[PDB]
Formats: sequence, structure tokens, C-alpha cells
Amino acid sequence: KCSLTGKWTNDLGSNMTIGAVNSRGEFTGTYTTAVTATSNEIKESPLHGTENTINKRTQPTFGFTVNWKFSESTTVFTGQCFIDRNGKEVLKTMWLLRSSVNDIGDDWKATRVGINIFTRL
Amino acid sequence: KCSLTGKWTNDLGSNMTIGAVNSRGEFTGTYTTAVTATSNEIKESPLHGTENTINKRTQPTFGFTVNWKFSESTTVFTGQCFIDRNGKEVLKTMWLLRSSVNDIGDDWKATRVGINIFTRL
Amino acid sequence: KCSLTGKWTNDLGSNMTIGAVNSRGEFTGTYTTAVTATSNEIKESPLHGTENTINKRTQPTFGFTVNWKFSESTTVFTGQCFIDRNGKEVLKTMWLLRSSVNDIGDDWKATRVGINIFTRL
Amino acid sequence: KCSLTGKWTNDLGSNMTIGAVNSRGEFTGTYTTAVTATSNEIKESPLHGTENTINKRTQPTFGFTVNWKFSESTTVFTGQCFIDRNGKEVLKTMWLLRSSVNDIGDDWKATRVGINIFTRL
Ligand SMILES: Nc1nc(=O)c2ncn([C@H]3C[C@H](O)[C@@H](CO)O3)c2[nH]1
Ligand SMILES: Nc1nc(=O)c2ncn([C@H]3C[C@H](O)[C@@H](CO)O3)c2[nH]1
Ligand SMILES: *[C@@H]1O[C@H](CO)[C@@H](O)[C@H](O)[C@H]1NC(C)=O
Ligand SMILES: *[C@@H]1O[C@H](CO)[C@@H](O)[C@H](O)[C@H]1NC(C)=O
Ligand SMILES: *[C@@H]1O[C@H](CO)[C@@H](O)[C@H](O)[C@H]1NC(C)=O
Ligand SMILES: *[C@@H]1O[C@H](CO)[C@@H](O)[C@H](O)[C@H]1NC(C)=O
Repeated sequence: KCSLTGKWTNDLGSNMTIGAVNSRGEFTGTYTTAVTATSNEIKESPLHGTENTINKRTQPTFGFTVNWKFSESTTVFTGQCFIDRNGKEVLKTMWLLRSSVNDIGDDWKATRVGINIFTRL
Repeated sequence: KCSLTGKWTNDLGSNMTIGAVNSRGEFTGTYTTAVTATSNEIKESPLHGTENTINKRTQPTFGFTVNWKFSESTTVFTGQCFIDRNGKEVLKTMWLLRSSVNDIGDDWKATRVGINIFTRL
Repeated sequence: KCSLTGKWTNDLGSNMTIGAVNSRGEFTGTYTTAVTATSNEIKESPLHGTENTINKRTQPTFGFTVNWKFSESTTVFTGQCFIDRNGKEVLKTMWLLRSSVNDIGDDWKATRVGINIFTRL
Repeated sequence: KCSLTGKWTNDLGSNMTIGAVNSRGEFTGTYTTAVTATSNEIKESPLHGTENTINKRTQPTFGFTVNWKFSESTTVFTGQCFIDRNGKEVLKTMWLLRSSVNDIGDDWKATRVGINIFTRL
């Protein structure tokens, strides 16, 4: 009932497209953000993830990594695909954004955390 | 200099094997835990991820998703491959563990966070 | 311009009252939830925290700890008091929920993470 | 058996002192870090927290906020006081570091996450 395939937009205005999910639950996609004002446009970064196929849940958990094309950073997202109080699909996710640091002594401050909610575009 | 390919063990005793990383930074492997019980014995779950290839860093960031085979949960891990002060390779990671919930009203309690440090096996 | 003192409600329906903030940035208050059951009905737990007073910012950061009265758990919340784009006060927060575990070997799964957004009641 | 009162040091070399905990579980302390090389010394910031007193656990959960004196940031810590495989006390904590941002549009990148382990000084 809740399928990851398709076009999504989030609460900060980023968009993401996800292709077909195979029988192993693997999928690829693209992740688009602004930077920043009306002016001007965008960066596209690839994403790769898997949805959990245990018990063929109608609302499966999933995870994906975005391999940023314009920085040395990586973000991972994890969450669950829900049906809301009737019909519309919603991805409730949390993410970790990992910055590159040059010294292992700075490792402690390299990880940001937050949320995103996605709806169909 | 720090390469994800190979066998790793962490601070809680789980092991992980990662395969070759392709020119897009993509890799697959397997994640093994313990400590359930048995006279052994373990579970093996596949993982899929990407290493960031921007500026061909010697200590790249990376993320991967573990698609648990024995539960409806997903974990994502993000971190950086370092050469430590002592010259040995280490993966400093943080993870989010997403539990499946039945109602979107329980979404708030579905995410655990923690760390893992990996060294070569 | 954004002051923590007063009554707040969040996105999950919990309410919070915060008292006066003293010259050191210290405050006390109460945190109320739902949605257990009853014909009511609620639990009230005390909270204690500090607002950062450096540079007398109009949108200060702050943290507080809620000492749950009905469990062995603790939550900490950190965030910033903003004047939103629409001119209304909002607390954008993130929290960690620490569960009590009996063995130090289960420490790895004792921490949940999430967000809460508060507006004036 | 595990009491928060006393002098502690962590895995990054920060120290913290915590005073007496009252009957409500409230405590104050001081949090000291370096910045950075042998040269030279330190900053001291106050801390305020509470330990959970439910079921008078020998290994209670606790939380505290550090109100940084040299920045507009706030950190909160939550964790549990353990006795380890015999006699020595250990605080296993996780933290959220909240940076001040000027626009609510940057709120999403304002929170870092990590761990600290403390032992008696
Ligand atoms: N080793 C290890 N380190 C982690 O950080 C971690 N985070 C989650 N998990 C796995 C464990 C269960 O398979 C599974 C429980 O569904 O979650 C982890 N395992
Ligand atoms: N409203 C609200 N928002 C949170 O982010 C949050 N995080 C933790 N908790 C509280 C709820 C239970 O009292 C208690 C369960 O021990 O944890 C929260 N309550
Ligand atoms: C997301 O998609 C819509 C088009 O449907 C567009 O208006 C907007 O510019 C997009 N946002 C980004 C970050 O590209
Ligand atoms: C990890 O590998 C080592 C072999 O070096 C083995 O002793 C250990 O039991 C393995 N752990 C798991 C969880 O399989
Ligand atoms: C929060 O306060 C409002 C009154 O504005 C009340 O309707 C609601 O039930 C309260 N929630 C809780 C959890 O007490
Ligand atoms: C912590 O305490 C010890 C003294 O016991 C000292 O060597 C060290 O400088 C301290 N570290 C900091 C950050 O002050």
C-alpha cells in the first residue's frame, strides 16, 4: 500500500525521485536541493537504499544513503512509509549528516542529526 | 590510504565484511551479530552503501544501510574512514536504528541512535 | 523578543509551562502528557534547564531535562527560541530519551532521538 | 552504588565536577574543556541536571544541560550511571550540541550528536 517508488518532496523544499524497488528491496534514486534564493537552481545527487521486505509489511521501514555530489559529506536517512488517516502516503524519516574532518581529533563534532517528512509530488 | 574493503569488527563484537568499491563509490557486504544465544551462533544480513568520492580523499565519508533479515527494522550507519594517530585504519560511525511501528502516532519513539567503532579483523 | 517563560504546546499534544528565567539563565517548569488513557488524564513531571545568556541574543539556545515521574527514564531537550517568518514565537527542539537498562551490555539500545516543535498555548 | 557526585573525566579529556544531589535528584556542577594544544588552558562552564529517583535504582538515568560560557551554544547530556564488571563507576552518555543560528531557515543544520563515556578522576 505505501510504496517508495515515485517523486517526493519534503518540508524544507528538497525533492527526491526513487525508481523501482527490486525483490531484494533495493532501490536507487536522485536527491535534489536548492542553494538557495529563488536564484537560482539546483544540485542533483544520487541515492541508494533498501526497504525491509520482512513480513511483506504494507508500511515497511527503509534506509538510504545520499552521496552528495557537491561536498565530501554523506547523509543517511532511515524511516517508515506510512498511510496517514486515509489514502495519502508519508515518509517519516530521520537523518544523520556526516561531514569530512581532517583530523580524527575532530571526529566528535562531525555528525548532525535531524528529521524530514516527505509527501508525494 | 583508508579503504572500506575487507573485514571489520566493532566495539560490541559484531563483524562486517565489505566488498570492492566501484568507481561510483558503491559497495555491498554482510553484517554479522550475536549475542542472542545458541551453541553458536549468528545472523547474517546484507548491507549496501556508498563512499563519497569527491576530491578523492584518503579518509572518505560513507554511509550504508543494513536490511535486517531477522526483523522488520532497518539500520543506517554513516561515518568516516580514518588513519588513526597510531597508524591503524578505523571506521568511526554513528547509526540510526528504525523500528517498525503499526500506527503513525507511535512514529515518535521508533528511532534509536548510537555509535560504533570498527577496526580491521 | 523570544522568551521561554509561559505555556507551550507541541506537535504531539504535550503541554509545558516554564517559569521565570533568572539572571544566570536558569528556569524550572512542568511537562504534561497524555495519551495513556483514563477518562482524563495526564502525568505532570518537573523540568529544569538553562537558557544561554551569551551576547543577550533575542533568539537564545537552551536545554532542559525532564525527570519523568512515572518511569525510570530521563529526557533532555535542546533547542532555540525563534521568532518565526510569520512573527510568532516557536521553540524548535531535539530530544534524547534515555531508558534505564539493567546490564551495561544493553546500553547501546537505551537512547531514542526525536524532535518537538512548541508554540504558545 | 553509582553516585554522580564527584570528579569525572571523559574519553576526549574534558573534566567535570558534580556537587551533591538533593532529595529531588537535582545537582549542579562545572564542565571543563581544553582549546587546545598543551597550550594552554581551559574554560569552565556551569552545568545543571537531575537524576531520576524512581525506584531508587542503584544505576539511575540522569540528564544535564551545559550552558557554555564562551559561545551561544547549549549542550544537553543524558545517560546512565553504571557499575562495570566490578567496582568502578562509569557514566555512559549521549549528547546533543545545539548551535545558535540567525535564521529559522538554518534550524535544520543546528544540532550535532555524539557520545561520551566518563570515569572517576
Ligand atoms: N552491532 C550493531 N551495532 C549497531 O550500532 C546497531 N544498531 C542496530 N543494530 C541491530 C542489532 C540487531 O540486529 C538489530 C535489532 O533490530 O539492530 C546494531 N548492531
Ligand atoms: N511530548 C514528548 N515529546 C518528546 O519528545 C518526548 N521524548 C520523551 N518523551 C516522554 C514521553 C513519556 O512520558 C516518556 C516515556 O518514558 O518519554 C517525550 N514526550
Ligand atoms: C521540487 O519540485 C518542484 C517541481 O515540482 C519545484 O517547484 C521545486 O523547484 C523543486 N525544488 C527543488 C529543490 O528543486
Ligand atoms: C567475529 O569474528 C571473530 C573471528 O575473528 C569471531 O571470533 C567472532 O565470534 C565473530 N563475531 C560474530 C558476532 O560473529
Ligand atoms: C494541553 O492543553 C490544552 C489546553 O489548551 C488541553 O486541551 C490539552 O488536553 C492539554 N494536553 C495535555 C496532554 O494535558
Ligand atoms: C582534567 O584533569 C586533569 C587533572 O586531574 C588535568 O591533567 C587535565 O588538564 C584536565 N583536562 C582539562 C580539559 O582541564
